[PDB]
Amino acid sequence: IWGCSGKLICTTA
Repeated sequence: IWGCSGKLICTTA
């Protein structure tokens, strides 16, 4: 149970 650099990176351009 993670949001992350590890689970799935937060794509924000």
